[PDB]
Amino acid sequence: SFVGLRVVAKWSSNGYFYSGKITRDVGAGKYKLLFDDGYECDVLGKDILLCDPIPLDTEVTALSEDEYFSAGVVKGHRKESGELYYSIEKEGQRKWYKRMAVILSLEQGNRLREQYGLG
Amino acid sequence: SFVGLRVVAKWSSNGYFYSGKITRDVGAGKYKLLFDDGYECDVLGKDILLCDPIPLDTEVTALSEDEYFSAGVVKGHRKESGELYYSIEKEGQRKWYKRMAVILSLEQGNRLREQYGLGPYE
Ligand SMILES: CCCC(=O)c1ccc(N2CCN(CC)CC2)c(F)c1
Ligand SMILES: CCCC(=O)c1ccc(N2CCN(CC)CC2)c(F)c1
Repeated sequence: SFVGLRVVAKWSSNGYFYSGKITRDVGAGKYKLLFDDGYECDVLGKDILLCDPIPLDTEVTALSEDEYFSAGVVKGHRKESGELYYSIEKEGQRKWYKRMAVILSLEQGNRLREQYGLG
Repeated sequence: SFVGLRVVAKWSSNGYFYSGKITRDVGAGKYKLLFDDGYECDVLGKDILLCDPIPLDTEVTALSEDEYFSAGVVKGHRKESGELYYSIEKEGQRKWYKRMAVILSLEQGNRLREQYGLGPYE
């Protein structure tokens, strides 16, 4: 099944896609998610990307203390104490971001559906 | 030490206060905060509430697929497998929320500063 797999899944409240894992196959195209931000809810399979890690050169939306969710490009990956960080380039400068600080806008997630969508 | 203590701290980027733990004294009256949502950053001690659990009868803000950042009042606490859940009352009805799903609006957190503030300058 898809239970236990890492995904980037749309939260329909605002349309962005967020990293997490599928915890249950509910049936009829519905899955239960545990997002990395701790949120738990059901998400439809058509809005789940089976994409992990987010690939190098993907356009993403990333949070830091100086940037409230602005666009950047993935230029690296690092695991430290089992946790994934992304190196994201914005206006020619790079910083490391925790997995939960890297999301996809609706347009950015849509770009990945054909290749990575469940479905 | 404050390292390891559970707190509820204002995040200046959007004004709400969120649950987490102090992980480091970074000096300058600031502490590193690992929020329960997984985010890490430095926060002024003056903006940290030493408040755990969030007390009964506190007005809070809850998030679920049925409650969109809605105001409610803490009417219960439950610990199961070491995890804390809150029972929040709104319009006479109560639902259980996990810890990350209960936050404080700017006003809701501001209310608690005098009583629960870390108080780095006392
Ligand atoms: C109005 C309160 C502050 C605010 O703007 C806000 C808080 C939490 C949010 N969530 C991220 C997605 N996650 C689910 C993956 C749930 C929590 C969010 F989208 C916005
Ligand atoms: C751009 C869409 C909005 C959104 O996805 C979002 C995600 C995480 C947020 N934060 C909540 C507080 N947390 C602890 C301080 C940091 C993360 C938030 F306020 C909003």
